[PDB]
Amino acid sequence: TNFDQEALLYHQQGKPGKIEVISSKPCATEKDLSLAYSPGVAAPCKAIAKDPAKVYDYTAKGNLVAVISNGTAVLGLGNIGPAAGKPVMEGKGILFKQFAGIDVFDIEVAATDVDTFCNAVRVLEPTFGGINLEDIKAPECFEIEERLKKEMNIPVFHDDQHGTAIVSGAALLNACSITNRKMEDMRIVVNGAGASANSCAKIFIALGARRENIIMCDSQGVIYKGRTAGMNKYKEYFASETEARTLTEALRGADVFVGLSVAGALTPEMLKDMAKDPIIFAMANPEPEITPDKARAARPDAIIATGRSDYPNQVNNVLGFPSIFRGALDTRSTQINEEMKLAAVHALAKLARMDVPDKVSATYGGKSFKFGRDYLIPKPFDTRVLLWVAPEVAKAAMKSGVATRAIEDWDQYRESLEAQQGPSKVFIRSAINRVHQNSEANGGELPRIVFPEGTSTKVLKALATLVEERICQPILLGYPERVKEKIKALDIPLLNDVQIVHPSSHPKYFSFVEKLYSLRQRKGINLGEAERLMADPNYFAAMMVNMGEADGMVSGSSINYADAVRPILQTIGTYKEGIPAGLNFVLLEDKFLVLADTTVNFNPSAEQCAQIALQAAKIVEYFGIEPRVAMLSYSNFSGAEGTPRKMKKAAEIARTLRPDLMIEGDMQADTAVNPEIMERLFPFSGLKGGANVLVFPNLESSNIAYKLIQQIGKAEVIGPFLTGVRRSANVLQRTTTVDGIVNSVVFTALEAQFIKDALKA
Ligand SMILES: NC(=O)c1ccc[n+]([C@@H]2O[C@H](COP(=O)([O-])OP(=O)(O)OC[C@H]3O[C@@H](n4cnc5c(N)ncnc54)[C@H](OP(=O)(O)O)[C@@H]3O)[C@@H](O)[C@H]2O)c1
Repeated sequence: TNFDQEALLYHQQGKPGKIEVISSKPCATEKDLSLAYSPGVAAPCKAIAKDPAKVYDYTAKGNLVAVISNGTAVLGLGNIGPAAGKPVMEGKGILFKQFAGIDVFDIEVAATDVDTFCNAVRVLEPTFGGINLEDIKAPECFEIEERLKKEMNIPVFHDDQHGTAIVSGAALLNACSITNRKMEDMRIVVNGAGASANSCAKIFIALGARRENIIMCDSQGVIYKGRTAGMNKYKEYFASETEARTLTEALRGADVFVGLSVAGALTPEMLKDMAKDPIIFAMANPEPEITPDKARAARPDAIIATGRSDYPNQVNNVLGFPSIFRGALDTRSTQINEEMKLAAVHALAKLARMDVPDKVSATYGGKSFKFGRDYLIPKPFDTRVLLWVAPEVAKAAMKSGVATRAIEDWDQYRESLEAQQGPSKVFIRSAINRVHQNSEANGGELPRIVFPEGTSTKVLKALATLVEERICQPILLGYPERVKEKIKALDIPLLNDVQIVHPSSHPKYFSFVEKLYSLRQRKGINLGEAERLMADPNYFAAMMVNMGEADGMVSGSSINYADAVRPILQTIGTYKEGIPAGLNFVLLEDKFLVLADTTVNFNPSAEQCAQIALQAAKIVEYFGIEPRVAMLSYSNFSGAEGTPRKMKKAAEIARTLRPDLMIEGDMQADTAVNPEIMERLFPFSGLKGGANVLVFPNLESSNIAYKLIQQIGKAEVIGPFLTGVRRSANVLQRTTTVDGIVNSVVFTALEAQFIKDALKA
């Protein structure tokens, strides 16, 4: 088919291969090269000589894992040599980085001999922090893995050996917990004994099971002690003394069936002879041992957990090894013992026993997952796997004593793992922590945020994420029966105690109408119009925030920006001199930039531009950053008629209002953001160090710039966030994702807290 040709093109387009080695530190200036190389490179080397433990602090040893192979068990191809298995190694390293943020040096060793292979790997100690054996044929894999573990003083893990056992072991706990099948009376049969099967039997035994109920099969029927030594000695370790010697006979009364063999190894005769709840594992990749559709045609009580991406409960190795190595490497452990492997088994099992956010669903075609029978293990592309399995593996290293580094703060450890998702995740987590610390000084009082669109799916999905973070107390607006129907349909268990208010049925509804009428009676609104407006949730939510029934509101997900801002501007107002304005955060690796005004004012005047700068400067001061404001123009300090004169005057007005801030203009965009340009060309400017607040002359420039930065610049931009309003209120867009709604609610909660304490003082 075209898939194989497309794969060849994927490995040949542009740069051949799939990996690239780049520098993580500045290496452009001569000073940069002198720091990275001689004579600056000698200083880190001296420290490692005195203290060998510093090799984990000055080099990339703490994040480097070697995927070493000899190419004798490359997938289903078999023994194709080490060079032919190179693309598999490169793909394995990609999975390591994409799911655990681990740098990988893939190694192919042209030595099929066990003794030669072990000596070559053993001398590679001072390079890598861990070794990942992969695609090594039996029985050579067992002997290589054992000696390497004893000799090498760094974690050694054969993914083909233990990786599948951990994922299947986690599924077994989830499968039995929904069938009342206590492991003490739990019969296990593994068909196709080999590299993975031996570890699977050992893993199950460590999971409260006994070898007496475990029987292993082979191509020559069912093996047992009566067989004349079978093959090798590894499979003889778990061999039982059961008289049965046929897969048909041995599967009678078998609680589970682990199909780690070739395709077409199941018959309906033993499919209807296992138990009241049989658990089967169709692990063969080229073709499943038993198709789930065929199994469903048989006894429906058969729990099926295959190993293919086209069916539920896929057993994927990518769930086990990235998080396990991340936990071992972060704790600087010296081994990957059974204690840590069991921790990953438990962590994966508990993770499936949890709610599935829309991020997992949207990744897999927008499906639904619950802890039932079609979802027994976390999905391979689930982001939370690293956030849950890795800390569990890290803890097991501490309790087993292998770990040589201490993780005292565990909340910081998860947010360090979460920080791998980008600067936007870091920025929002910092804002979430600020909300928590603001609430902690307020006595644990979370802000109340009302949503006029409780029927909206994106708002409801975002609220599922927001309640777990303890950011706010959400209030939904609408018919309680109509929104609870959608809450149940979308299956959020956390959104069950959430308060739902119908505007017309509220006890304070008629008091709200009188307040709206008194505010708008000489602005074209009569009593009949006020009653009709107050029935609209957007107007009702604005009056709850204005009166005090809520601290903030988030709307605009189902209407245009202009139609959603209007109730906020009419019910709530602006402050003494405030002006409504949209605000965007441009999140860079080192700093962040504030852009205003991006959504409201078409052509602000000099007085309005100065007010916009002051509002944006206060938002920057929320985070403890010193605001440095630049009025943007197409010219550099000219004051010519039009925009340059307006922006020059805007800076003068703003400096008068807040004389303790760095406000300057008019400049160009590159002059504002580059400190080197400012010092070289305009040393007279009062703005030093670069601007972090950017004020635009009109809406065309501000809107186009932040949308071009988001698209072309590939920088993280979050917003827009409404500013200049008397109370906390934010307006979404129809195109906002649930992640953008989460950021908007976090900003609304942050602004509500600041408005609350400012009003308190
Ligand atoms: N996705 C996963 O998590 C995962 C993990 C492991 C394996 N698998 C799949 O499961 C299969 C087996 O694993 P493997 O790669 O280790 O296999 P393998 O050893 O390469 O070959 C299967 C072995 O099982 C035995 N066997 C062959 N046909 C059999 C049959 N009809 N009934 C019973 N035993 C039979 C043979 O043992 P003798 O050599 O003693 O005759 C053979 O060596 C492969 O298809 C593999 O891709 C999937």
